[PDB]
Amino acid sequence: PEFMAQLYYKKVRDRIPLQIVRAETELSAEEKAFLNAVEKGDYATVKQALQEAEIYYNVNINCMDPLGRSALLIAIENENLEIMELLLNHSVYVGDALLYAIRKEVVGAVELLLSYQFSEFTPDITPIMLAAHTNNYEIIKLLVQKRVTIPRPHQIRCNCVECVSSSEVDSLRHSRSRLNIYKALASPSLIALSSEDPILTAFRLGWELKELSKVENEFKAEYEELSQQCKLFAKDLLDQARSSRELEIILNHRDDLAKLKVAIKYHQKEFVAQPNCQQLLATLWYDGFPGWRRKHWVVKLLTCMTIGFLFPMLSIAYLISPRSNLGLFIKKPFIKFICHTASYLTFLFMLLLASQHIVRTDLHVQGPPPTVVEWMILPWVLGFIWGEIKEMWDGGFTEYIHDWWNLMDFAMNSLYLATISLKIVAYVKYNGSRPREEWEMWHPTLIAEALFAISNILSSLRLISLFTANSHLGPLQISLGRMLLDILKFLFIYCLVLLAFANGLNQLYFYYETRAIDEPNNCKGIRCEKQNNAFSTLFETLQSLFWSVFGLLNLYVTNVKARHEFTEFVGATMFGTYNVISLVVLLNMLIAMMNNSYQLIADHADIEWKFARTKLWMSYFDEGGTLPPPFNIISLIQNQHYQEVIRNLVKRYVAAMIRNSK
Amino acid sequence: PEFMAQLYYKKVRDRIPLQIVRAETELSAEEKAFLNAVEKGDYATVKQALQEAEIYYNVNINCMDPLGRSALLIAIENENLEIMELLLNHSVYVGDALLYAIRKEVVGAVELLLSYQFSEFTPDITPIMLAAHTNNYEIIKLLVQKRVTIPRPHQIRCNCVECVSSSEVDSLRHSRSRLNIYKALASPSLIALSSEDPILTAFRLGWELKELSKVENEFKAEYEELSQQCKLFAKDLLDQARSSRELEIILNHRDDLAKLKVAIKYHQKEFVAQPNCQQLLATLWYDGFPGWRRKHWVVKLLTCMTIGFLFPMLSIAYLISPRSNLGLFIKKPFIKFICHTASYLTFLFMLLLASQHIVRTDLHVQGPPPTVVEWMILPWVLGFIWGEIKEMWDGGFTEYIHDWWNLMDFAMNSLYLATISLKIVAYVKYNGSRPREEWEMWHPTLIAEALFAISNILSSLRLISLFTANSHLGPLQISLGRMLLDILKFLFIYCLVLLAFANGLNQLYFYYETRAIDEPNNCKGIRCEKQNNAFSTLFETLQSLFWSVFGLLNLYVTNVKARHEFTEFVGATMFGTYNVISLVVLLNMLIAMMNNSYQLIADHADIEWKFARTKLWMSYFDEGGTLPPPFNIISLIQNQHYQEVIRNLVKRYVAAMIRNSK
Ligand SMILES: CC(C)CCC[C@@H](C)[C@H]1CC[C@H]2[C@@H]3CC=C4C[C@@H](OC(=O)CCC(=O)O)CC[C@]4(C)[C@H]3CC[C@]12C
Ligand SMILES: CC(C)CCC[C@@H](C)[C@H]1CC[C@H]2[C@@H]3CC=C4C[C@@H](OC(=O)CCC(=O)O)CC[C@]4(C)[C@H]3CC[C@]12C
Ligand SMILES: CC(C)[C@@]12C[C@@H](OC(=O)CO)[C@@](C)(O1)[C@@H]1CC[C@@H](C)[C@H]1[C@@H]2OC(=O)/C=C/c1ccccc1
Ligand SMILES: CC(C)[C@@]12C[C@@H](OC(=O)CO)[C@@](C)(O1)[C@@H]1CC[C@@H](C)[C@H]1[C@@H]2OC(=O)/C=C/c1ccccc1
Ligand SMILES: [Zn+2]
Ligand SMILES: [Zn+2]
Repeated sequence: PEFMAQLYYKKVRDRIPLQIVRAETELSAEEKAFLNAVEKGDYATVKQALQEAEIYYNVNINCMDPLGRSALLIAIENENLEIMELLLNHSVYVGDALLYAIRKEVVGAVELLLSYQFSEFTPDITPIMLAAHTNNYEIIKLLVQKRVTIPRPHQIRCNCVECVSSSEVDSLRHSRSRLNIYKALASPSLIALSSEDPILTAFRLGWELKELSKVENEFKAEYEELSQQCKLFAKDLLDQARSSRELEIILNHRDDLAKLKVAIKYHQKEFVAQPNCQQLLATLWYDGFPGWRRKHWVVKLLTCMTIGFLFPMLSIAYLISPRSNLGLFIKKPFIKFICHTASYLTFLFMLLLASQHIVRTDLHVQGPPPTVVEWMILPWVLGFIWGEIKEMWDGGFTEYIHDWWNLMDFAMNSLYLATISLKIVAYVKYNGSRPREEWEMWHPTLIAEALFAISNILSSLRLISLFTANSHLGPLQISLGRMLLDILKFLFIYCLVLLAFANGLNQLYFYYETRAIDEPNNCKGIRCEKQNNAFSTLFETLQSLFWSVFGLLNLYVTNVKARHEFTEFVGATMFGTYNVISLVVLLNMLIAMMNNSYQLIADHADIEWKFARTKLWMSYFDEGGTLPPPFNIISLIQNQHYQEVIRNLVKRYVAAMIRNSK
Repeated sequence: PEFMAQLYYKKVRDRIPLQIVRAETELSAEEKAFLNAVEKGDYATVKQALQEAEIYYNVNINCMDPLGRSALLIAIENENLEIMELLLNHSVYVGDALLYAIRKEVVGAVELLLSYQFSEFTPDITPIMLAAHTNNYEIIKLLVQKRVTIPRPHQIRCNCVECVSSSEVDSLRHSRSRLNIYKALASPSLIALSSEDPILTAFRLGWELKELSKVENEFKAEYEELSQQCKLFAKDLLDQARSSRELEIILNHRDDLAKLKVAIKYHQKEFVAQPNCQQLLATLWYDGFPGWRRKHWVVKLLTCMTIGFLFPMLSIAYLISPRSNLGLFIKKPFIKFICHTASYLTFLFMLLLASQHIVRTDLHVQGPPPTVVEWMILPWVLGFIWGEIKEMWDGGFTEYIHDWWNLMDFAMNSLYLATISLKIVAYVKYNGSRPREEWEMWHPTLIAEALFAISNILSSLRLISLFTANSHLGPLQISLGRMLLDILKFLFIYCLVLLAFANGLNQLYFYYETRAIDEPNNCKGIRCEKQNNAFSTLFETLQSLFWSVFGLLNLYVTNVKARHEFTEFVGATMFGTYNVISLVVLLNMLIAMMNNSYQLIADHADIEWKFARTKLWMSYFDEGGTLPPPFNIISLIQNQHYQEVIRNLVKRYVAAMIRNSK
């Protein structure tokens, strides 16, 4: 019989003889009696046993069970306060007994041990850290009353001698100690009890823990859980506000919604999207419309279009006399938003009018003067450039870059400046009226028109950022922008496959490159009626494979004039393999990946959209940037009140979490 | 070492010194003894302590624990009735102790406190409101027996001085109080106990709470949960009916299925789809077919086709003598449905015959007389118009608009009237027989034919509303109609992207617009053999991008006669970016969004379909609208019985929920 040998033992028949491999020194019969007495609760028996153990040495006071728990730990686990006290009086080893009492979360034993080998706890654990890991307000309060400390963690990217030495001598212990310290600090009970500003402490700690999660590639999930715990603590403190006065004291605290800007800076999405914060925000947003929420959608539409049609009137009123019954009407955030959206929509309307023929120049004049539509477009372009440079001046490139729409605006304005410069060059370097079919490939007028059309696409696509303000379009934009990332990752794999097959196809077909004269209509490439030279060059092959993704590459492009049937079959099979790999493997990768990411989105989409809409709204609360283009180019008592409100909220939160335990 | 400073404290080294930041005034040692005695249960100790506290002032009767719970609250939490009574006799502060007793849900303590700082409850909470939030029948009954009140909530869109003042002084408190009142009113135990009509109260309250959820944009989920709680209460009351007499007493109550029409009006889908309600409905529906359920599908098919083939016979019998053995056969809802479906199918068959050549006119006569097929079509068209105007007359535009199929019928009838009017105009304004290739672009005959073909599409698509009557097609229609909404939202984003890229492409290519004479077959646009001028105008560009979505736009359209290689590459790259953005980004948005919405559908699809089928069935229970086109154009004891049935159902429901607690 063929047996499975060397399963449990190295020795080289039909049975597995089981013995205790790691045998450990057992206790005496009287020691076992001592531990049985301390487990059972026989106070007199334990008293007699250790009283006689005091006389001689035959009995051990610090006798340790095979499971590692001495008599004191069994007394702790059974909450035998009297046996605990009797053991402590007679000098039982009291190492790490406080930690077991704290983890059991019994206040009496913790008080008793606070008033006077193998461990279940890593050596770095202290009583305050372990109590904070249990989030027990009573025990944490007991330990903080007898003034304790928690070691201060270093910066994430620290290079001091301590850090470089601990992480090189013992990396596992150093990482564990760091995580334990952060678990203690991120404790809602410890923040509530011992933080001067619990809400700011939760903000900063959640931020730093998210950053650690990024940096500490392993142990990422624990740091993410700690960050979420801090965020939920801050949001649950905000949940405890009972009046609008408390909420405005919290949100306006600075150390006009200062604490809310701090929350937006730290990406405290849950805190910001808290319903009372959002209700206060919507009250500030609809300043001129107290009854906006209770209006009918037709009334809303007529009011919005009325304010939009009058944005030049409101802007001119603000310019002429800002402090007037009409000057400061555009100072309202919602009116300001309507006026800015109207200004931008008129800009896009003029962009549309540019390509029409309402007023038009001859298409055969090289370097023409600007059209009156282009003349009217220019003030908006200058206003957008001025607004973006003002934004970067007021925010720094570190905040300018953080916005993707801001980079898109940068590209838009760069293309518009290039269009103006190319139009100037064409105007001052060409005088005649050469027919357009005679113009060179890189004529500045042709390049100016191309750049202007790209600018038009970008400007019109800039409207998707206004979706955030809508209850229905906002979450859609959040989901779309969040799956753009897996689109990018799939784009990486797709471009690698594309480049591989372009290499192969071009290596095959680059011999049969025909000259453009030899083609039917003197047309070379795949943008002809008769597609030809699809894989003759690398750039063309890349275009051909891209367009094959959409079925716009015909099959006859895989055929050569020489009619080399083996080469034409190998090219057709490379093309077919590319079509299989891309169209029905990687595209379905994209579909499945999008479905997964979209489920993960739809879980949190409401909070994400509310945070984005709060950012959008806050962008209109400030005085700077009131006028839309083209018109933009022409203390101690506060801390006392915050501390009282925080006192009340911490009390309410502590009571709430204590009840939620029960 | 770089430390993370200012984590817990503002002060600007390697340790975090933890102190109690919000220190609160502790109690005396004797006060702590008093609270320890009241927690422990030492009746004699507490009695002695407060008896001696009566003499001097050294002890405080109203001593309050750091956790905010005084001695009375600890007695309540431990259900110490005797200590509670002794404390109440000696004048302990009794503020908000009833609320803690109610939340603990102990009847003895509530009775004791009903017979004689920091709070865990918001100040607006009253005993009856809190008891209703706990849904405890015993406690609610105790509090209602001692006559109490709940403040009456205002209308959703209220503008009185009270509302405008409370919401401006304290919006958070006002919103909280409104939600608390609605949480109390939506309590199944309070509705069962104190509502004259529990089922109608649940209907109205669920409706109003859904409307509040709509209006109160924040706190939407709480109002939605309250609405669902009301709906489930009504459905669970209906679940308690044990005989068909009780069910017919409930459903026919009016204050012929009056309560069921009220349930349909309030969108009480769960109540309507309750199996016994549906069984009664199916009994009323198959009036002429008692054994319909137990028949074989072939027998059903033969019977249905027999009744359908005889719809003119049944309609004429109803016309000649409505009160006869054959006149009132079409008065049965299922027979009526079969006859209406047959009438409409014959109408669609004649619409199909219209485009055939069984009988046909010369295609070169402008303004021809109607074909005999069109002559036969006319009575159905008149009947449909008459039926829709009768429906709007009997239902008001407010109910007419609520149906989407009703708007589709409006469009159908408008197009049919336009077709008749255009045919009349062509007949009375053209006499000759001009060849059809000579006709003008806007010839009334051509427009009449176009409108008639659109009407044919709409009429044939109107059959999808009959899917509701089928067990398999009905849920499919429900799912399809529910994902049409995310289709619409994606249509918004898609049209924005479409317009952006159409702007760019037209701005690029509008210079190279060739004249239609210069094209191969004198054909301009993308509906030619040689597609050309794809992006020459804005409307054409919009069509070209739309058709590129389906691959019907060829690539050579991105090429100009002038052979401007940079412009042709920029156009091809705009076209490629549009194809990437739309075809493999937004379409996959649609796929993932549809999958999510379809999961949410499939959860409730059965209830949704049963509600829709009940509406369809109820549309055939009424005498008005018996004849299908073209033939349609030629009390106190009841309340007593309802109250007895409601008494029995409320008793059964109360017992059921009490047991479900255990
Ligand atoms: C999509 C095609 C047909 C091009 C149409 C372009 C514009 C006419 C549309 C596209 C996106 C729309 C915007 C989408 C988002 C909104 C939200 C809308 O209502 C709100 O919810 C904001 C007010 C609030 O926060 O209460 C105000 C208008 C606005 C900017 C819309 C204005 C009209 C816009 C610019
Ligand atoms: C799909 C193509 C081939 C065109 C065929 C058109 C009609 C012949 C079909 C399409 C939808 C069918 C309807 C789909 C729904 C039903 C349910 C069917 O059986 C039922 O469940 C209703 C009776 C009941 O409630 O018990 C009765 C016929 C009817 C109207 C069908 C009649 C035949 C219809 C009109
Ligand atoms: C959109 C634009 C950036 C494109 C579109 C081409 O334009 C043309 O070929 C006409 O000249 C061009 C020049 O630039 C490149 C040639 C090779 C490939 C990288 C193409 C680029 O395409 C993608 O980067 C991504 C494509 C994709 C995404 C998802 C699913 C399937 C495909
Ligand atoms: C269907 C009909 C309403 C269309 C179809 C066009 O007809 C033609 O172009 C021939 O003349 C036309 C005239 O009217 C419009 C031109 C531009 C675009 C809005 C088209 C419309 O199309 C959609 O509204 C939506 C399209 C879509 C939806 C989902 C996924 C992908 C695309
Ligand atoms: Zn064997
Ligand atoms: Zn360091």
